[PDB]
Amino acid sequence: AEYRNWSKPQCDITGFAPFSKDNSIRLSAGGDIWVTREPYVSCDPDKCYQFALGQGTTLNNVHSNNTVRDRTPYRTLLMNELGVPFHLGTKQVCIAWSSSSCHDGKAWLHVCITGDDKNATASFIYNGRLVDSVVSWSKEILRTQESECVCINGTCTVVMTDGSASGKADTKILFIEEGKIVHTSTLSGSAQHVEECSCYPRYPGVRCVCRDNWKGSNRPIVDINIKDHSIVSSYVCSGLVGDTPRKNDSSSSSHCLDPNNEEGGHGVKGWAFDDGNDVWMGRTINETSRLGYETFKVIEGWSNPKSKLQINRQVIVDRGNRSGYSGIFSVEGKSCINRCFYVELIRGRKEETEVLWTSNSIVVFCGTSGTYGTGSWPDGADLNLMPI
Amino acid sequence: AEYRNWSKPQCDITGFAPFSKDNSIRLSAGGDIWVTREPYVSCDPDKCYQFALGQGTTLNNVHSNNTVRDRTPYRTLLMNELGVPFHLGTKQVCIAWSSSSCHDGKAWLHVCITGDDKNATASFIYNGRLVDSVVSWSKEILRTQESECVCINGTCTVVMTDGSASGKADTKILFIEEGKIVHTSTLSGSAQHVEECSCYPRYPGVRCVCRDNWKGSNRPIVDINIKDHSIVSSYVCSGLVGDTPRKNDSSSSSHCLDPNNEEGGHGVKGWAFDDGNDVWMGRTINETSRLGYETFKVIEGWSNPKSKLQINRQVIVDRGNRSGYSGIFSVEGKSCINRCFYVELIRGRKEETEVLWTSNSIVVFCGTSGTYGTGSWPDGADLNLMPI
Amino acid sequence: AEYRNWSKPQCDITGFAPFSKDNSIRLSAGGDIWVTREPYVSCDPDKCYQFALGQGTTLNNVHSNNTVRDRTPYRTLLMNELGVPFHLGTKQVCIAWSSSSCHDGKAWLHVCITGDDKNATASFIYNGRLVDSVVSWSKEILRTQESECVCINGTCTVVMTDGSASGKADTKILFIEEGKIVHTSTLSGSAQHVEECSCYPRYPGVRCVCRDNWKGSNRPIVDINIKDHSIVSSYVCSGLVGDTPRKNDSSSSSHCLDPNNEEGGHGVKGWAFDDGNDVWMGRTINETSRLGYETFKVIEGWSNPKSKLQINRQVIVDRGNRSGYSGIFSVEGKSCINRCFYVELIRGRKEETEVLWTSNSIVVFCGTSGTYGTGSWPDGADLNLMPI
Amino acid sequence: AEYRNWSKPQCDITGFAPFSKDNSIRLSAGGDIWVTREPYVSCDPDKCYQFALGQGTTLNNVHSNNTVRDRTPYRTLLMNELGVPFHLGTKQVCIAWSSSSCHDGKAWLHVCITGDDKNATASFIYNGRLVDSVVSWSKEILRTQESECVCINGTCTVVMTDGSASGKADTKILFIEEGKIVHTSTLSGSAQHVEECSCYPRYPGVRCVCRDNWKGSNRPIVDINIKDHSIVSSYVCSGLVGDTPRKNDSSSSSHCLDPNNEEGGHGVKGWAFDDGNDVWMGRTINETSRLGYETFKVIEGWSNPKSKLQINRQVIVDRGNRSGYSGIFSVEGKSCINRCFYVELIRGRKEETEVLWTSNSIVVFCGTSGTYGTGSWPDGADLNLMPI
Ligand SMILES: *[C@@H]1O[C@H](CO)[C@@H](O[C@@H]2O[C@H](CO)[C@@H](O[C@@H]3O[C@H](CO[C@H]4O[C@H](CO)[C@@H](O)[C@H](O)[C@@H]4O)[C@@H](O)[C@H](O[C@H]4O[C@H](CO)[C@@H](O)[C@H](O)[C@@H]4O)[C@@H]3O)[C@H](O)[C@H]2NC(C)=O)[C@H](O)[C@H]1NC(C)=O
Ligand SMILES: *[C@@H]1O[C@H](CO)[C@@H](O[C@@H]2O[C@H](CO)[C@@H](O[C@@H]3O[C@H](CO[C@H]4O[C@H](CO)[C@@H](O)[C@H](O)[C@@H]4O)[C@@H](O)[C@H](O[C@H]4O[C@H](CO)[C@@H](O)[C@H](O)[C@@H]4O)[C@@H]3O)[C@H](O)[C@H]2NC(C)=O)[C@H](O)[C@H]1NC(C)=O
Ligand SMILES: *[C@@H]1O[C@H](CO)[C@@H](O[C@@H]2O[C@H](CO)[C@@H](O[C@@H]3O[C@H](CO[C@H]4O[C@H](CO)[C@@H](O)[C@H](O)[C@@H]4O)[C@@H](O)[C@H](O[C@H]4O[C@H](CO)[C@@H](O)[C@H](O)[C@@H]4O)[C@@H]3O)[C@H](O)[C@H]2NC(C)=O)[C@H](O)[C@H]1NC(C)=O
Ligand SMILES: *[C@@H]1O[C@H](CO)[C@@H](O[C@@H]2O[C@H](CO)[C@@H](O[C@@H]3O[C@H](CO[C@H]4O[C@H](CO)[C@@H](O)[C@H](O)[C@@H]4O)[C@@H](O)[C@H](O[C@H]4O[C@H](CO)[C@@H](O)[C@H](O)[C@@H]4O)[C@@H]3O)[C@H](O)[C@H]2NC(C)=O)[C@H](O)[C@H]1NC(C)=O
Ligand SMILES: *[C@@H]1O[C@H](CO)[C@@H](O[C@@H]2O[C@H](CO)[C@@H](O)[C@H](O)[C@H]2NC(C)=O)[C@H](O)[C@H]1NC(C)=O
Ligand SMILES: *[C@@H]1O[C@H](CO)[C@@H](O[C@@H]2O[C@H](CO)[C@@H](O)[C@H](O)[C@H]2NC(C)=O)[C@H](O)[C@H]1NC(C)=O
Ligand SMILES: *[C@@H]1O[C@H](CO)[C@@H](O[C@@H]2O[C@H](CO)[C@@H](O)[C@H](O)[C@H]2NC(C)=O)[C@H](O)[C@H]1NC(C)=O
Ligand SMILES: *[C@@H]1O[C@H](CO)[C@@H](O[C@@H]2O[C@H](CO)[C@@H](O)[C@H](O)[C@H]2NC(C)=O)[C@H](O)[C@H]1NC(C)=O
Ligand SMILES: CCC(CC)O[C@@H]1C=C(C(=O)O)C[C@H](N)[C@H]1NC(C)=O
Ligand SMILES: CCC(CC)O[C@@H]1C=C(C(=O)O)C[C@H](N)[C@H]1NC(C)=O
Ligand SMILES: CCC(CC)O[C@@H]1C=C(C(=O)O)C[C@H](N)[C@H]1NC(C)=O
Ligand SMILES: CCC(CC)O[C@@H]1C=C(C(=O)O)C[C@H](N)[C@H]1NC(C)=O
Ligand SMILES: *[C@@H]1O[C@H](CO)[C@@H](O)[C@H](O)[C@H]1NC(C)=O
Ligand SMILES: *[C@@H]1O[C@H](CO)[C@@H](O)[C@H](O)[C@H]1NC(C)=O
Ligand SMILES: *[C@@H]1O[C@H](CO)[C@@H](O)[C@H](O)[C@H]1NC(C)=O
Ligand SMILES: *[C@@H]1O[C@H](CO)[C@@H](O)[C@H](O)[C@H]1NC(C)=O
Ligand SMILES: [Ca+2]
Ligand SMILES: [Ca+2]
Ligand SMILES: [Ca+2]
Ligand SMILES: [Ca+2]
Repeated sequence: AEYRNWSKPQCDITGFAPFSKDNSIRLSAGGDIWVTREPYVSCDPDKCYQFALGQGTTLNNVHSNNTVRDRTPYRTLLMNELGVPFHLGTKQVCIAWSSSSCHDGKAWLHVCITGDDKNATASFIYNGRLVDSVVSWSKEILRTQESECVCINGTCTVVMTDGSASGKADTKILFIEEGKIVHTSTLSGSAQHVEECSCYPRYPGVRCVCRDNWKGSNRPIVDINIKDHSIVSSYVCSGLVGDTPRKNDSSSSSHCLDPNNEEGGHGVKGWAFDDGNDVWMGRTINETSRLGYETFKVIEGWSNPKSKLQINRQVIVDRGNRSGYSGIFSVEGKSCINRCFYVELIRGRKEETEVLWTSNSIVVFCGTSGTYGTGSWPDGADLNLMPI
Repeated sequence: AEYRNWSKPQCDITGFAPFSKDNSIRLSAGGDIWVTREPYVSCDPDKCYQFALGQGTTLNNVHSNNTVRDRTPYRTLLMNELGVPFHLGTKQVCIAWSSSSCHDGKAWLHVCITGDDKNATASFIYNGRLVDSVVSWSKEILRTQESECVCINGTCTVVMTDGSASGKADTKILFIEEGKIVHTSTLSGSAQHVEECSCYPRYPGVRCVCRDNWKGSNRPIVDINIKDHSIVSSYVCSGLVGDTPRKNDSSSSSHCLDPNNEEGGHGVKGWAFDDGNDVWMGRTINETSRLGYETFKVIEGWSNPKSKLQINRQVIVDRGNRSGYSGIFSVEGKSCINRCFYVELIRGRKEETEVLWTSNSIVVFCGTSGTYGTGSWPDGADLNLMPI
Repeated sequence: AEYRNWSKPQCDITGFAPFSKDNSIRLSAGGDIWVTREPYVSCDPDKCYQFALGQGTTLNNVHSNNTVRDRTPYRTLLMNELGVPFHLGTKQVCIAWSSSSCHDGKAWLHVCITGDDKNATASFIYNGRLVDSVVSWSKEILRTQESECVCINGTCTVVMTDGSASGKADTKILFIEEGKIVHTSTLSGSAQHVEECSCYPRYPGVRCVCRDNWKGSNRPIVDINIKDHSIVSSYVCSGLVGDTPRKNDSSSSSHCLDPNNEEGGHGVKGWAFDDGNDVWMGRTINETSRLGYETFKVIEGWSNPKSKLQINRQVIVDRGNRSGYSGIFSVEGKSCINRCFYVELIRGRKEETEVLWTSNSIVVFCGTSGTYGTGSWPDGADLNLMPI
Repeated sequence: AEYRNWSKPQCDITGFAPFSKDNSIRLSAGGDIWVTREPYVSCDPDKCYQFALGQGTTLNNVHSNNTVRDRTPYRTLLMNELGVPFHLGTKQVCIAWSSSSCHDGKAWLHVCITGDDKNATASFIYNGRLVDSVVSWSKEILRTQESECVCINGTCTVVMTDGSASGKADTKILFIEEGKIVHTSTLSGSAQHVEECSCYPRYPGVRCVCRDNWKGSNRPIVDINIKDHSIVSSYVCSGLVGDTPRKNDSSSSSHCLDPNNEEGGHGVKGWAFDDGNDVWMGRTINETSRLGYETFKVIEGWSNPKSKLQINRQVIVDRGNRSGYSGIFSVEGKSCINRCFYVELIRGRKEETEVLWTSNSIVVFCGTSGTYGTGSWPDGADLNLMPI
């Protein structure tokens, strides 16, 4: 086994093909299935895995009441092969109410954060063992990606944040070799508020598209230089913006360097990637809530903040159906690196009041250089009929 | 690992021996078992796997109501080792309401079709990754085999159909190397309506026996030339015909080149294979519904459309018990290639009204050059007693 | 991987140590566990597996009513690693209401019999594929060991029986190389009625200790010569006899060559093995029913039919607790071949009327050259409290 | 594969980071989960496993009533990968109401004790086979560690005890090569009562920190010389003592050689390890019951029995939440050997009367040379709402 370098060009992408779907909530009406949220996908050189943060309970279980909360001592990172729903033989790979995972070509890293809000601990687990950990630095909800980290030549990078969700926070980028933190660069450049980064290998570096929870409905970009540890940051130029809430398409605007100051408060985790000067990007369909999910290409969307020329739109989840977090993951082909993305389909509280729980299922699409048609792939559980 | 070529002669077959049975519906009265249909078997060089299309629900689950429908966004391709029933730790290998799978000797291909009726997408998954996809070409329920595809020398072939179920449709044969569509030949020859092909390696080519849903109760044959991509087609000569509905044995007739025009409308998926000039073939026992299942040899049945000389009959499922789809799969021995076949045992709606669901179990027999006796191996669930 | 030869001496045995126990019925009061009977153990070169014949249902399942019957089309051979109870992810390795399994050092053989009483089929499955089969020869319940077969140098042997359970039957010994029946020797020597053999490698041959269902409460011995295919047969000399029913210890007698004619009708599957001129043997404690289970050494018990000198008695299951079938299996050590034995703990009908079902759990002991103490290891389920 | 020697220095430890947590009791309110106690962790060269002693029942199961008892014939040693909760596909690796496990680098040893109180049997299982066993020597509850054993150069050592829990007992240390007892040294040195040792490799030997159930609330130390089989023993000097019950911090005292005679009766399993002349140690927070759990360093705590200088305290389970047994396990890094520890979170009878059962979940922390913060990680099940 050799370390992954991802030193191959990015695949031609004409859009996305369906890849995976676990029907987790549907199964949980007649089965023992974990309550989760903040799911994500990452893949060893052979095959893909689905991760999520458990609420240390199954759905049809008294302990699923009030699983709307974000941080309890009972949350663990779940890990299965992709398409195996989180049943009772699912391995909890660490304790975590915030996490990130990646495989360097030899072994799995996990970055798992748990403990007190005001004094959390991040654990660094590599190859079945604990190799390091760091305390919260700013004593305000140390947190990380909720999607895959990225390793080049055996140096893995991950973005973490400590501080305010609605003010200046303290974001850092760690470099990790075999579970050992070998460096920490602090955030730099024009990105003002950075969270839940969706990162992908862009040889020789790593690129991330994050969530601005403060004053931006455009999404921050973070550029990580793996060799000299330098950081740069900015925003996705595209005039059609990827966060939620946001303004409508006719009213929205963006800026390559600053938050747009348009319904900037709050956000949702999401993703984008460059294709020459164009941007591929997913986003919720409904501008203010986590309803529906779409992907498209914005032509000149990576370089031109006035550009609002979308082509190749796809509905992933129709506008009347709930979506949630989404994020990138990268899969190596024979000749190129593909881009795929998962979407968290959230069900339950607070938005749906028919039940007491909050859970999710997932749907997963992958870059394609072939052709594709249309559809919608929602959660499809009936919360009127579920465990009363 | 080397690519499979199947460059070995076909085994002497004197009939079929019992191989596998999952009792899926019986287990589902006291267990968490998936609702499925369109099951099938395919085997890597070591061992066999059972696939089926899930309805994204378990049987004892509110979501099993109305699982009679064919295409929902919740259907996925299920995959276990043969004889492991589809429990909750079953891997969904892709999203699909129509599929085909095969192993080329190195890795698994899956061909998974999902999305809108009038604009479906076929995804091509090889070795744990998405390598290609194609849109529906005729915008009318792009669909495929519901049984194993076939790979020779690392070129896999699969038959797909788009268009009318009861008129001229647009059938194509794809050639796939490592998940990449490297060619598409369109259907040619005398076969007029072609669906749900049951294909097997017949070195140096591939042979398929399909379902004529339009004007034929005799079954179409499709001959696929793997090297030059040429296609030829015709029908199973045998005067005892393999589709259902059909006429009775005294009234039936057939034709080597054309549909017989005898209760041709509709059909059921099924299979046949040549043995010199004789044909081995399975079929439902009841001429008009999916009740019972039998296999026999028709002597001269491959070359002579007037020949109705059966020998070596076996009852697989007795005439008072429900059957369903059936299909071939091919297993490599030390010196020869064996032919085996699975039978879908369908239970529930519309035919059985005691429950609200529609599911299936499977039974699997294999070619034998030894001897065998008799029996019947039905589903054996009591739908009067099941999840009310 | 090389074929097993078992060309090592038998381990010193001073008695038996506890090895495994699955608590199958206890677990099945709060879990999805298979209904089984006729369980057994066999081991690949690395590790041990537990097999049993399923009733194609779980215990807490409507279909468990009337599982007292021996042959239904829903019975399959179950296979797990030893100590994993038969849950829903258990693999059914073939269809079978009678079976035998062994590993030759390279791959697993299974011998699986199913179908009509008066015309059953035995399937021979090797290395994940069907290689052969034979019909019933005497058209009266073709049946086999219900415990492991034995392979030396890649020739596996198995004992099968067709005919009367209470008269002369037709017993044969098959020789199988890679799933292919390469010879059939018919039973010969003084053994008059032979069933459910418990066989073990006794280099250069195989030795078996069977059940006389007709006129003998002493147990038949069958000696299988693997190279020239010759058979010899006789009975376990020991004056303390191993079948059930039997006479009491003060009244019993035996004979090295003939059935003893003492409560000979019926029997239970069981086992014995030679140790110089002494015999190690297990048996039910209660002389007339399947209650309790004991093991001991009878000094001179292998050569002297008048000898009733037991030493080293161990209670495995105390006399007030149900037992059932038992059988040998052989495990290779660094320098010697060990002998271990499993015991079927039967619960339910007809004997226990509190429930409608018939099932079993297992307990497994192994030869030891160290020391040991005492105890009892029954089923331990409360049938008064179980699934009403 | 080579034998483990652990010939690497012990890792710098500044405290402990969170590693694993199974939420076993929480899951068991809506799932089929085993009733356990006496859990523990041990790891093969690749990855970690969680063991526990089952009560041969699941929690939501009639047979969970009265699982407060310590020794029944239904208890087995459970084994999963760490973080997989004990579901129904969990392997029982042997019969046992007392056990110890370790991997020598090639294969697993298990030491499993079961049978009559006054005549128990220890079975020695190596590499999937029974290699040895010993009887109880003093006929009074032969028992062992309830945590991992230790192997150096293919010689594994384990500490066992037979005799009184509240008087002089007969403790021995066995040496085991490939499952074969190759020597037995009897306990020697100043340790007066020794139980449930927590052992770790301290090249070239093994060191253990045990429980004095008789007259000591300080913990015994046992030093095992692997090459010449010599034993020495004494007590943990530290003035803050690790057993429970114990006196408060202001009143407690200790002694390097003798039991302290302070609430010495009874105890709880626990652990400690040297760091120069300082001791790392865990213990319950509440001085008299198994409530809370803390770890700290006592400076000079290994050499100075008057020293009560703790630094680096961590709360693992807060003082209002139940704890239980805890023990060490050792994990090999690139350059050093790490120390990790698990904590049994006991729920149910006798202490909690809301239910009839007694079970546990686990939480697992590992040595870290990085930094960490704070929290509490209790069981988190609501016994008011659980299976009534
Ligand atoms: C079968 O499935 C395929 C693949 O999904 C569909 O083909 C896609 O259809 C979508 C939807 O219309 C196309 O996406 C749209 O592209 C528009 C581009 O406008 C034109 O300009 C280019 C010039 O380069 C021309 O080639 C082309 O003819 C276009 O006319 C955008 O304007 C669209 O955005 C606008 O519409 C959407 C709603 O549709 C709004 O929400 C937006 O905010 C905005 O106003 C959109 O991006 C897509 O490009 C097609 N892709 C491909 C690969 O062909 C088929 O439509 C479908 N067939 C059927 C029968 O359903
Ligand atoms: C134990 O199990 C074995 C194996 O299953 C059975 O043997 C088979 O029995 C079947 C059923 O009869 C045989 O199949 C039939 O073959 C007939 C051939 O007719 C004769 O011609 C040949 C000349 O080559 C002679 O060798 C032979 O003696 C025959 O007499 C066909 O005519 C049959 O089809 C007709 O009957 C069936 C109903 O049975 C109708 O549904 C058809 O539509 C049609 O009218 C049929 O194909 C089979 O060949 C036997 N196989 C083998 C390998 O021996 C035993 O019968 C069974 N024993 C018991 C006691 O149950
Ligand atoms: C701890 O556990 C150990 C191991 O299980 C026990 O030791 C065994 O005890 C049994 C039970 O008594 C012994 O088995 C018996 O052997 C008798 C032999 O008689 C004597 O002859 C030899 C001469 O070679 C002397 O060495 C020896 O002292 C004997 O006195 C048989 O006669 C017994 O059979 C009879 O008794 C049983 C009931 O016990 C009846 O059911 C029979 O039908 C028959 O009448 C029996 O076989 C065994 O050999 C011991 N084994 C070993 C290895 O030591 C301990 O007893 C136990 N300790 C406690 C306190 O429980
Ligand atoms: C974020 O999380 C970190 C890591 O958990 C916390 O830092 C630890 O805090 C604990 C709790 O106070 C410290 O442990 C304590 O150490 C004391 C040592 O006293 C002084 O002496 C040294 C000299 O070497 C000085 O460096 C240091 O400044 C100390 O002032 C002990 O006296 C303590 O024991 C006593 O207190 C506890 C209750 O706290 C009692 O139960 C005891 O019985 C006893 O009376 C204790 O051991 C620990 O060392 C810190 N560790 C590290 C690595 O920094 C932060 O507190 C936390 N931050 C927040 C905001 O929560
Ligand atoms: C589910 O959890 C909610 C939230 O705790 C419960 O409602 C609370 O329960 C407390 C204590 O019984 C009440 O006094 C409060 O009125 C509730 N608090 C809040 C903030 O709403 C509720 O009881 C639970 N429901 C079930 C069915 O278990
Ligand atoms: C199972 O599904 C059927 C089909 O949808 C349900 O029957 C329909 O329900 C609607 C809305 O309640 C009714 O208005 C219609 O009369 C029914 N439609 C058709 C086409 O039959 C039925 O309610 C479901 N049954 C259960 C027990 O859930
Ligand atoms: C369990 O199975 C038994 C055996 O079939 C059932 O009893 C029979 O049922 C038939 C048809 O209802 C009756 O007419 C007979 O009197 C019974 N036959 C025999 C031979 O006993 C019984 O109904 C089943 N019990 C349950 C609870 O399902
Ligand atoms: C749980 O087990 C307890 C302990 O055995 C049961 O209580 C005993 O049951 C016996 C026999 O019925 C009574 O005579 C005694 O009074 C009880 N003995 C003791 C020592 O308490 C109890 O019945 C069981 N409870 C349930 C719900 O099964
Ligand atoms: C702590 C701020 C952060 C917002 C950027 O909270 C996230 C918001 C969430 C959200 O917007 O859905 C849910 C996430 N589970 C949560 N993470 C944690 C650890 O609380
Ligand atoms: C779309 C036409 C085709 C008939 C040839 O339908 C098949 C018929 C079926 C049938 O005859 O049972 C059920 C199959 N699930 C269905 N496939 C789909 C995708 O609908
Ligand atoms: C068919 C005769 C044979 C007795 C030797 O029956 C066995 C007796 C049994 C018994 O004595 O328990 C149960 C076995 N399941 C049964 N096997 C079959 C196939 O019926
Ligand atoms: C037999 C004495 C020993 C105390 C040192 O008992 C242990 C005490 C226990 C305890 O203090 O919790 C529970 C353990 N399961 C038990 N082990 C056995 C085998 O009984
Ligand atoms: C978006 O979401 C909210 C959720 O309740 C809904 O009320 C609103 O109508 C939706 N808006 C649009 C424009 O679809
Ligand atoms: C065939 O199937 C139908 C199903 O209801 C049944 O009514 C009919 O009697 C059967 N016909 C024959 C000839 O067996
Ligand atoms: C043996 O078994 C039967 C089973 O009911 C019982 O009645 C009888 O008392 C037992 N006999 C002896 C001698 O233990
Ligand atoms: C310790 O435990 C007992 C358990 O009931 C409790 O009553 C007591 O208050 C606790 N003591 C302290 C000092 O916390
Ligand atoms: Ca925002
Ligand atoms: Ca037709
Ligand atoms: Ca008999
Ligand atoms: Ca004590």
